[PDB]
Amino acid sequence: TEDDQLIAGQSARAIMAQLPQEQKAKIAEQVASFQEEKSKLDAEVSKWDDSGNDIIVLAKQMCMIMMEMTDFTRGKGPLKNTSDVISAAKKIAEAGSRMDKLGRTIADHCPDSACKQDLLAYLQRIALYCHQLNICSKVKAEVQNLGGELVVSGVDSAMSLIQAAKNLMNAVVQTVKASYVASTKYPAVSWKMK
Amino acid sequence: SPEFSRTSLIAGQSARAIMAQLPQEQKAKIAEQVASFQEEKSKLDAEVSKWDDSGNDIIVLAKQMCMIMMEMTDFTRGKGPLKNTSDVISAAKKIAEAGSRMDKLGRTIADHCPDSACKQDLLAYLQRIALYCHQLNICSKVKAEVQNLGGELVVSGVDSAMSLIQAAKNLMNAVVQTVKASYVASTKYVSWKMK
Ligand SMILES: [Br-]
Ligand SMILES: [Br-]
Ligand SMILES: [Br-]
Ligand SMILES: [Br-]
Ligand SMILES: [Br-]
Repeated sequence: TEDDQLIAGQSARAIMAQLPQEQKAKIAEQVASFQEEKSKLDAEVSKWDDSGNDIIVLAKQMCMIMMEMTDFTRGKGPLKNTSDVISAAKKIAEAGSRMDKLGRTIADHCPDSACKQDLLAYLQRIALYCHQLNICSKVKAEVQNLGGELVVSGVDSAMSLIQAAKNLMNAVVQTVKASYVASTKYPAVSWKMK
Repeated sequence: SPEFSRTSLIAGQSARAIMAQLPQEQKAKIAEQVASFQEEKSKLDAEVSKWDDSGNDIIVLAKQMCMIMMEMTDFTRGKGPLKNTSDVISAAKKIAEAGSRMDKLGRTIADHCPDSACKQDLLAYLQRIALYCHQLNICSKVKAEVQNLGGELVVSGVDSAMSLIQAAKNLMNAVVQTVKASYVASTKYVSWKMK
């Protein structure tokens, strides 16, 4: 069942590690773009103490699984086969579903309409990009006929996966910010500065 | 480009699908090997045509091995029922178990043969059955390879395919020689009924 999922006879991560430099460089540019969004999330969560704030806890744990996926597109990290990437997406979607519950509780107890709506829209983005990560995690690198050779291309699947993670990262940042704001207009979530 | 299909369900390109689109330079070397395999398989067709399969489990087993072996050579061309590497491996396993059963029956025929030369000839061919079954098992596990060349990661299935086919060709030749020799060693005193 491991050899069910090989591409051209090798593990998915091994294929990413052997992609031609041009593909690897296009992937690296997306990864660097991803690290900018991770920078915004690190700066936001570092404002808050994670005791009694599972939103912050879940944000950090979603971010750390996305880094495993980001590493996978470079042929590194713990995710070896497609099934591992799928399962990592699944964990992220679970954490997002838990973040969405907490966030909706905060929203319902908020009577500031514009703050309510902003929070709820960011929680839709969490759902959207958790789904997108699930979808993108099932797209394997592909084999293409080019000039009488069979060549491996994984750049498109890697970049779509990274792009979904970038967007999810941004949705988490907005959700953290908007959850704190909505709370100050009211709690299972304590917003203690660090 | 190789056909996408549902794999274990998400889209993927299976080993059989990859064989099916190998560059025609790779496919030409494989066809050459399959042609010489076909020659050996003819010789089995002629030999087992000459006999009735009732009570002759030697001949029953020989057509069983031939049919699975054709599934394997078809795989190297992107055809037949073996889709995944694990299918090629399990096909080699069932060939090996058939060969085990053929070896068993063969060795009892040999041990009841009073012509010493004919006994030894039969036993020699049975040794080839056992060696070539093991060797087909080995070759069934060889995967395609990828190599960074030309600024591309390029796929090649030539070497696993040719190795699989040469293994099946050796075993095919051993099986037909084993039938011819099982009968000869039977003449010297499993039913060898024609038609
Ligand atoms: Br390169
Ligand atoms: Br490219
Ligand atoms: Br609340
Ligand atoms: Br297929
Ligand atoms: Br054939």
